[PDB]
Amino acid sequence: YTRVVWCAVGPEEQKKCQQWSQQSGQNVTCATASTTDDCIVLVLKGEADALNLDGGYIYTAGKCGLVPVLAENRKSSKHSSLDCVLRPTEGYLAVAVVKKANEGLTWNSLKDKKSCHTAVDRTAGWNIPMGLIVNQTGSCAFDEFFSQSCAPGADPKSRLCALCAGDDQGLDKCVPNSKEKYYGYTGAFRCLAEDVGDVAFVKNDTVWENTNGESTADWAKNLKREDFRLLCLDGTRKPVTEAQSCHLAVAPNHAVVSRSDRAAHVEQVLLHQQALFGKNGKNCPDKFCLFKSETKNLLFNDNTECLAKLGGRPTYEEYLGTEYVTAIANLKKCSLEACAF
Ligand SMILES: *[C@@H]1O[C@H](CO)[C@@H](O[C@@H]2O[C@H](CO)[C@@H](O[C@@H]3O[C@H](CO)[C@@H](O[C@H]4O[C@H](CO)[C@@H](O[C@H]5O[C@H](CO)[C@@H](O[C@H]6O[C@H](CO)[C@@H](O)[C@H](O)[C@@H]6O)[C@H](O)[C@@H]5O)[C@H](O)[C@@H]4O)[C@H](O)[C@@H]3O)[C@H](O)[C@H]2NC(C)=O)[C@H](O)[C@H]1NC(C)=O
Ligand SMILES: *[C@@H]1O[C@H](CO)[C@@H](O[C@@H]2O[C@H](CO)[C@@H](O[C@@H]3O[C@H](CO)[C@@H](O)[C@H](O)[C@@H]3O)[C@H](O)[C@H]2NC(C)=O)[C@H](O)[C@H]1NC(C)=O
Ligand SMILES: *[C@@H]1O[C@H](CO)[C@@H](O)[C@H](O)[C@H]1NC(C)=O
Ligand SMILES: OC[C@H]1O[C@@H](O)[C@@H](O)[C@@H](O)[C@@H]1O
Ligand SMILES: [Fe+3]
Ligand SMILES: [Zn+2]
Ligand SMILES: [Zn+2]
Repeated sequence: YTRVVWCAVGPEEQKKCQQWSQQSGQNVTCATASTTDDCIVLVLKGEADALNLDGGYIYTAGKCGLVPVLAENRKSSKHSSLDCVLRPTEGYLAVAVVKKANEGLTWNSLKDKKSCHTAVDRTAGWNIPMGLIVNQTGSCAFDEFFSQSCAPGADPKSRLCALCAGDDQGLDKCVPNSKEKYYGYTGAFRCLAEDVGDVAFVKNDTVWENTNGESTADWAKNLKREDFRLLCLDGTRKPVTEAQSCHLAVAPNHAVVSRSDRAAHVEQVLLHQQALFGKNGKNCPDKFCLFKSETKNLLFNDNTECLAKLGGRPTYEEYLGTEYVTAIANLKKCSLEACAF
């Protein structure tokens, strides 16, 4: 009864959740799903209590009645005096990244190039870029803009999946979990880094966390920030240090969602779990760090300082903000009220 059930997406997050469970003395327990969507369903059904979601997915969840509870918060210079849990959430930047070596490639020369997406329905990896591409294009046939792509979640036999690779064996191609080589913020960036795609739609933080020896993963080891560039909307290319004047949009933080009739009990049990396994907990270094998964963003983004109270009891539209909610609406008519389930 004072026990939360977490939904994990893919085998790798189940292994992280079970590990969390053991350390929690069953205060927390796990359910597994092959995708975020089924995870949401499990939550509607009541078979699981919560998960942490990217904005794009929250939108979905919110039509189905789920509610944002706590948000991911990361480090900052502004607001310093404030404790992380109470500090407001700053947001994150969706940027388009390309190889410097790849000269002359601008936002305007994107037609027919190869693209790398975090996964379909996500904010930075999908909703923003295609939103804009649709708008500028007048067409809804965004499935034809890029000659080939890796957009996890799309029809595997489509070209949107042409660039995805599956796991060790090439099984599970294009599934939207971390089983797919190019899935998620990291996969997407790995996709470009290895020159599979010409372009990767990921957040700003991702370029910085995988270059200049920040990641140590064999494909990330030798990567150098200066070999990358950002695509601006004025069709101009800037270094990755100019994110603030060359981004596609600022996204709302990933956050934990739950059923409204459970939000209270999830919030409660969670803040206490963060006291223990969070950035500065009784047991982080030593036994288990909720926000570490080694460059993999499992359960939570790896750069999370803490999970923050929301303050102002946000309904999801409010949490996502009117700007973003519209950009999502206009995109969805291509392919306005429901529970997609
Ligand atoms: C775009 O997104 C990026 C990514 O989030 C933002 O860059 C981060 O922004 C914050 C605040 O602006 C930076 O501020 C610092 O926060 C640091 C903690 O991350 C603190 O810095 C200490 O520790 C850092 C690493 O954790 C490290 O940062 C830098 O320095 C070295 C080399 O210069 C590198 O990291 C090394 O240290 C770690 C130790 O944990 C080690 O494991 C590694 O092997 C490296 O040897 C790294 O390249 C990085 O450049 C410093 O060593 C420092 O001692 C500090 O408290 C400070 O407040 C933060 O550093 C940025 N993160 C990164 C990866 O650099 C950026 O804000 C965004 N920009 C826009 C426009 O939005
Ligand atoms: C794709 O194209 C659509 C069609 O225009 C874009 O929608 C438009 O976006 C702006 C800002 O989000 C809306 O303006 C707002 O209107 C209210 C009053 O209605 C105003 O008070 C606010 O301050 C704000 O300016 C505009 O109304 C809106 N139109 C529609 C139909 O929603 C959409 O944003 C584009 N998508 C992307 C990804 O850019
Ligand atoms: C299990 O939850 C109860 C309620 O707070 C608490 O006494 C106990 O510390 C929890 N176990 C752990 C290790 O968090
Ligand atoms: O999610 C909190 C906050 O995120 C910002 O980026 C905006 O979208 C706001 O409208 C919203 O309230
Ligand atoms: Fe995201
Ligand atoms: Zn801006
Ligand atoms: Zn309100």
